[PDB]
Amino acid sequence: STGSATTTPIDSLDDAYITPVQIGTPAQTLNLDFDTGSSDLWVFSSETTASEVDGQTIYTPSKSTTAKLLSGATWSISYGDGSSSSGDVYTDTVSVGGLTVTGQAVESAKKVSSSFTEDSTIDGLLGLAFSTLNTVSPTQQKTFFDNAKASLDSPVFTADLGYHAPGTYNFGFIDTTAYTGSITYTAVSTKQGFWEWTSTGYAVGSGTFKSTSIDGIADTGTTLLYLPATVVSAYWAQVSGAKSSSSVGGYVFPCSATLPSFTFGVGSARIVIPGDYIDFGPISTGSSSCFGGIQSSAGIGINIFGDVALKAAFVVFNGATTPTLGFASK
Repeated sequence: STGSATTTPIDSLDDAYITPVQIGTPAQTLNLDFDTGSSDLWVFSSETTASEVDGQTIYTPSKSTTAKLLSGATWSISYGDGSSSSGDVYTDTVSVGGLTVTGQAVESAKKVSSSFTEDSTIDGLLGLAFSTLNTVSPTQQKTFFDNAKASLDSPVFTADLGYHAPGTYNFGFIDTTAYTGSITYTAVSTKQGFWEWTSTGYAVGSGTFKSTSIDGIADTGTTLLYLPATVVSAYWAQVSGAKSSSSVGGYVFPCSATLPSFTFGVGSARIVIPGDYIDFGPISTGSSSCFGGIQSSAGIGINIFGDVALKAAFVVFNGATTPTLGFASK
């Protein structure tokens, strides 16, 4: 089997991407944030504290003839921004782009933090990291991909995120028309539960390539590109007036700037992030200070190849017995 679904930016900055997901019988379609950096499929639901729901579409298990309470199971998760959610668990039928999994754990939120409530466009998350990170207790649950894998034509999914435009998540096949040149594959460590890999270096603008190993995660659920302070300083030094602002919480730059590109290495191959991808717009409405899309990972504990990086590539998440990652230009 295969599946193919379009993923759409939630706003004009590509702060996140939403993908429609069918849950239950009859189908209830929710728009979920596909997150290769976590491993829980959780939704706003009829059980979510009413004051914490503001415009989201909810899953109502009592209206699904295939929903079953997973008795005793609870979940609770925190994210990279200090946002969180928790609740109980159902199993139900879940379909993405024509690919159906029966008995998928659907984690129903009883509580969500303000950041989730405030974002009307995201109805929940669909985790695509390794199932070892799944938070369901006392019986850990599998991701949608893990459940689908054996049935897929090939045990892979691909992320093809757009810049200020829709893109695609495919399951079970590689669309050879969706990228240019060849796909370069690189080793993955699953030891921390992430799609963790090692970039071979970087360049800033038309500058020379610096060969240096940068361990990090391929994370569709993080907006920005988080890299070591040395690398990030080298980038922003090429932008007149750019500075790190403790008050704002990262590098800012004059909105009048033209940003240089940023290149990262995948083995001997190179992925070029155009400068425009690195602009996250005014820090507050009407400001002439703009927020940077490349930020320091210092104090996170890991480097994160988030949407800024991934959207410059066609990315293969190869879930074969020994997982790997593939990157192609597009």
